[PDB]
Amino acid sequence: YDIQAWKKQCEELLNLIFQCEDSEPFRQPVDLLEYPDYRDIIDTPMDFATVRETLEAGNYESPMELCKDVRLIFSNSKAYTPSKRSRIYSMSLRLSAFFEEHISSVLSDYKSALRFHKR
Ligand SMILES: C[C@H](O)c1cnn(C2CCCC2)c1
Repeated sequence: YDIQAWKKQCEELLNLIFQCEDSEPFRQPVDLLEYPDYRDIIDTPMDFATVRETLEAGNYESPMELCKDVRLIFSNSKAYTPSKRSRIYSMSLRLSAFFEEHISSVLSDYKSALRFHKR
């Protein structure tokens, strides 16, 4: 029932994501010199360094907010992909599966702790 435990759990999960080779295209903001029309398709760019910085700055109130930003990394990749003949979207799908598998208990424990706090 520790209401703050999610933060270190998210830091550790981000460390695992950064070691994973599948995170390579998503570790830093998309380079507009490489993808000049990126902002014509994507309204809100997101990447794992921005998520980590937001977490470390104390600018996430809950793991649900962090989840929403990580999911935006994957939705942006899906929206920008021209087709399955894209290694980057395929990497996003595997990385998304890995993230969802690990974030499930973080969200459940946090929501349970908050329900206990407000009992
Ligand atoms: C074409 C490819 O599927 C794709 C999707 N999004 N992107 C961005 C995010 C990662 C670096 C560039 C490339």
